[PDB]
Order: sequence, then structure tokens, then C-alpha cells
Amino acid sequence: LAMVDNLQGDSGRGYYLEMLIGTPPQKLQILVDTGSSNFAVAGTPHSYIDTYFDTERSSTYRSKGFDVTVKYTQGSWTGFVGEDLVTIPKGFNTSFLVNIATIFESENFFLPGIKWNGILGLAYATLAKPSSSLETFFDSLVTQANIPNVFSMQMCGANGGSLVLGGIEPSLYKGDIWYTPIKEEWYYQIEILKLEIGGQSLNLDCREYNADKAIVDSGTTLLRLPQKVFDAVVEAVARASLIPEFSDGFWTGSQLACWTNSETPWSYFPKISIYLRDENSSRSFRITILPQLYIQPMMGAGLNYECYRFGISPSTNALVIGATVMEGFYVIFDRAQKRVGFAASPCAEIAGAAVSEISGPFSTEDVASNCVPA
Ligand SMILES: Cc1cccc(CNC[C@@H](O)[C@H](Cc2ccccc2)NC(=O)C2=Cc3ccccc3Oc3ccccc32)c1
Repeated sequence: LAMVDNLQGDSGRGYYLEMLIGTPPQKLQILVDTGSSNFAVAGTPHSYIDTYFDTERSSTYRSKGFDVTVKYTQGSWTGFVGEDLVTIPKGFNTSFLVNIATIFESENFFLPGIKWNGILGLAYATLAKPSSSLETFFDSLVTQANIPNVFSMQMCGANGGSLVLGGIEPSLYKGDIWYTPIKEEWYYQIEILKLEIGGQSLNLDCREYNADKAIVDSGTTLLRLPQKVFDAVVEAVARASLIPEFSDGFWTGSQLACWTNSETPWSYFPKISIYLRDENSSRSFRITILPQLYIQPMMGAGLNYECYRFGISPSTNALVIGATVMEGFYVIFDRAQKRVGFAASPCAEIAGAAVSEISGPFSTEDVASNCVPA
């Protein structure tokens, strides 16, 4: 497990792992996505990629005989399903056989500036298309590499990250690691209890946060909250610093705000906290991100030091704990013990200052019981 620094990328276009495919090997850059379950790579040249996997040049590729199509929150692709040997340079140097989708048609999938050309779904089989029978990349890796049915991830950006496949790397986190039970095994679903802002809880039927699901998803850039909650939050974040002028367009994500001074506008925003039920019902723990993680900066340009985008987006049906939140912790996907753990991530510092916090346990016995509506 010296898979440390095995990921390149950032909150902007995602984190990617480098893997070698076929025989001889073809070098590809895969986007790590805990929010889905298919392995797919560019099967033809395309607008924003400079390489793709050519099945005709791999003597170890076998065609499975059918096409498959996946549609994510936004974007989709269609490709031929097949098999081939894969080698993950840093980590496992003994190739294994995995299913593989070769994209021959995509729409809003590859965006400008991405450095990857394939996506690795680390979710459950249920989510796999065409069906729960097209064994997951990880499912294979587990059997063939005979490793523990576990994997943890750490994103650094504010450098790359680490996708430790099959265990937990203790050098990546200081402090205790809290675990929350995985409610449904499809997306990595967990139950959120409260949502604090500047210490002020939102005071909303906790079922609100869990309707109809709250998932941990590296494959999603922002922290997406279902509408009603998004509003509550925005209103909150605003009230706690009505002084600055960030137009409603900023909140929508339509625009970016640019600062002309050397001083960052962080000291003016509140902290945001999410409470998750601990494995011990009666208690809960809470993860927290400071504004450096949700008032994300972009290249300066012009007479501006930099411009910032809002790291929070409104959702229709789902609470997605994406990159903006994971960027602050070391997430452990303990599929074996049906639980997800979080730990304060060291690399998540800015000027020697912690940008995320985690603490517990707090009493749950007072509010809730089960916040996941049936
Ligand atoms: C099977 C399925 C169907 C619906 C929902 C899910 C839940 N997770 C979504 C990720 O798998 C997907 C990964 C991905 C990565 C690169 C290109 C396409 C897809 N990202 C997203 O759909 C996604 C969602 C949203 C939605 C609103 C705001 C930010 C944001 O995050 C980003 C950011 C960049 C690219 C896709 C993406 C899964």
C-alpha cells in the first residue's frame, strides 16, 4: 500500500489514476468515480482528449458482444463492452482481467481541460449497466488481487491525491477516524442528521437532507444539496456576511466573483458542518469544511488576484457529498463492514492552517431516529 500520491488532478475536473491497458500496454488516465460502477475509456479520438484505447492493438482484448450506455447526472456515453488485462502501475504490478466499456459516442462527458480519458466506477454492482451482472472493476480486483474488500481516498487541492485500493494508509491521516453505516448498497449512501452553518443548525425535518438519498461521491465536483436545503444554506451563508456583494448569480454558479485585493474574502464566511450518525445510534459525529473549501479560487487574470466560484450547488433529488467536501478528509469506503469512515486530512491545509475539522461524538438521542424516508 505505497499507492500514495497515485492520483493527479483537482476539485475542478476530477482526480485521475493512471492505468495500463491491454497487450502491449496502452497508457490511460482514469477518472476515479465513487458515484458509479462502470469502467470506460475513450474508444475513438475526441474533442478534449489526446489519446484513447484502441482495441484493435491489444492481443488480450476479447469482445463481449454487446454495447452499453450510461447516463450520469449530466453527460453520457455509449460503448462496446469487452474484457482485457489491466495493470495499475503504482500499486499492483500483476495484471488482472476486468470488463471494459469502449466509448464510441459520448455527449457532455469529456469537457475542456480534463486530463483524463476514462472513468472508473467504484460503486456497487447494483448500479452497473447494463446490469448488476457486469462485474465491477473493484469486484474483479478484489478477487484476483485477493485483497480486502476496502479502499480509501484522499484528495489534495486548494498536488493530487491517493487511491489506496484494499486498505487504509495511516500516514494519510492524523486523529481518529469516524465511521458511518452505509444505508443502501448502490451509491455509497449514508444518513445525514443535521446541517450546521456558522454553528446555527438549519432546523429542518432531517428527512429533508436524506430525501431521497445522501451519497459520498468523488465523481461529483460540488457539494450538491436538494433545493429546499440549498436555499436555507445560501440564505444562511449570506446573512452571516451580508456585507460583501456576491450576486445571486454567484450562488447559481452562473458567475464567478473576482477579488482585486491581496486579502482573501474567507474570514467573512461561516463554517459549514454536516452531522452523520455514528455506528452507535445514540451518538453522531460531525465533519466540517471552512470557507477555503467552498469559496474556491480560480486563476487570477487581469488586474484581479483571483476569482472564486461557489462550491455548493442545488439538486433536484439527492444530497451529494462531492469533491468540495471530500477534499477536506480522508474517506474510507469499508465495503466489507458496510460503513464509510472519515478522518481529518493533513494535506488539506492552507498556510499551515487546517481547512477542515471533524469531532464527536454528539448526542443524537434528542432528535431524529431514522432520517432516511421510506
Ligand atoms: C449512474 C449515475 C446516474 C446519475 C447520478 C450518479 C451519481 N454520481 C455521478 C457521478 O457518477 C458522475 C461522474 C462523471 C464524471 C465526469 C463526466 C461525467 C460523469 N458525475 C456527475 O454526473 C456530475 C454531477 C454534477 C451535477 C451538478 C454540479 C456538479 C457536478 O459534478 C460534476 C463535475 C464535472 C463532470 C460531471 C459531474 C450516477
